[PDB]
Amino acid sequence: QTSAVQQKLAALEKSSGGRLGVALIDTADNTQVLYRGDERFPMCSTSKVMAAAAVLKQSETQKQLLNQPVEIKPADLVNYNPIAEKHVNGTMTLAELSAAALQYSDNTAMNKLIAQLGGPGGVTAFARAIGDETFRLDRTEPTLNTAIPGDPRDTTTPRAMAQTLRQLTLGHALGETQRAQLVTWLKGNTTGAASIRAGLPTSWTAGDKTGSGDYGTTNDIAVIWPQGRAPLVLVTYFTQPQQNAESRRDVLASAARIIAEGL
Ligand SMILES: CCc1c(C)[nH]n(-c2nnn[nH]2)c1=O
Repeated sequence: QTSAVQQKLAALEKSSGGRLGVALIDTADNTQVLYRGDERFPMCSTSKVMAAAAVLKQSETQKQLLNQPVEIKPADLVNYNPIAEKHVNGTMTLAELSAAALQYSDNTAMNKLIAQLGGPGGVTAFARAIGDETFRLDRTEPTLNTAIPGDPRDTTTPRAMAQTLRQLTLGHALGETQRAQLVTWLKGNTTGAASIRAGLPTSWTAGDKTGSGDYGTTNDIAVIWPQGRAPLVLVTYFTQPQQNAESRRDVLASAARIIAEGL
């Protein structure tokens, strides 16, 4: 069946020029709203959540892991390094790298998290360990953002990512301390005000991780605490036919607004 919300999302998609994927989990009743929920989309920087979570999981059996230094060399810098560039020829801890990756979308920081996990496949292995059979990380930054239509590398589905984000932030995929840390990091994101959050009532609170890449790929994944409601998990993925297409964070805001008004 096609719901009123799905019909509205289809109209938004039609006017957008691109391809839109949405998955909502409302933890008030565990119900879901999906739009292209089982189609693959390039994750781009939203994959930073899985990498940070995997390191948090490792830290459950190593009390000092988040304080472990990682050398940052000039050669390690990639295309977007707002935090790591400050610490070149020195070190950053795994906690610092996690915060930089999540809250500033630092790509050097992401690469250090991936290396700590033994490469992209280590991130995928963690996904499988927490019940996500769909997620795949194949490459490091920046090439994981090529976002080529039809390319399965570095993709997931909206349904899978919403379920995983729920398990990580609200469920028991991580220990309590680690779950709280992940939520704290997400709630301190600096990059999200124009994306999902822009479509939500101001009274609501949220944590999120944005992503963007080639083909005008514009993504956001969020955990949301609505005023007077149980939390929501919302994934919005968007990608366009031309390699050099511009970002469309407004489309994600519009999708979130449709979802919010449909509650
Ligand atoms: C490397 C610069 C960059 C890309 C390609 N995407 N992205 C981003 N968008 N939303 N969150 N991170 C960025 O900050």
